[PDB]
Amino acid sequence: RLGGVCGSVWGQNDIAYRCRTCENDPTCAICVPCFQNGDHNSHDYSIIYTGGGCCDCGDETAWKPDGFCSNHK
Amino acid sequence: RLGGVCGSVWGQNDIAYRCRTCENDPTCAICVPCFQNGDHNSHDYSIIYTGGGCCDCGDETAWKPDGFCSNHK
Ligand SMILES: [Zn+2]
Ligand SMILES: [Zn+2]
Ligand SMILES: [Zn+2]
Ligand SMILES: [Zn+2]
Ligand SMILES: [Zn+2]
Ligand SMILES: [Zn+2]
Repeated sequence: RLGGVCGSVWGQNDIAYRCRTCENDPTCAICVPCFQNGDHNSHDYSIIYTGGGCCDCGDETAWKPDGFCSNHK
Repeated sequence: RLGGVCGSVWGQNDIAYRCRTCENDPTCAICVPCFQNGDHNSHDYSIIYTGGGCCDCGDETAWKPDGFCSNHK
């Protein structure tokens, strides 16, 4: 749609997605809804336990733009 | 062909198409190539300046499927 940066904050034991294909570095991660509203088919992704943090979807300095979801472009 | 969701991101002054017949709501839009590879003949469409955003072609939650292009079905 006509045009963000994902807020979402995780608590200590909240899950998220790591995507080794899209991440800017290994400490990056995106929340589950952003993972599911993007395209990671051939990608080397994994569910992780975050230990806390915030979703990088929409932040070109933390995540490759081709890995952004529908709502953060 | 045997079987997507359009990536395309617009910058601030990039043009796209609005189609009032196909849009899920007034903030939806599709890129020019997807507009031209679909069927909008009787439709109430307009060229717009996007202010940024991403193409909704292929996203049934942002665009009516009969307005999808050749490559996003
Ligand atoms: Zn997110
Ligand atoms: Zn997102
Ligand atoms: Zn990915
Ligand atoms: Zn498109
Ligand atoms: Zn399309
Ligand atoms: Zn249309």
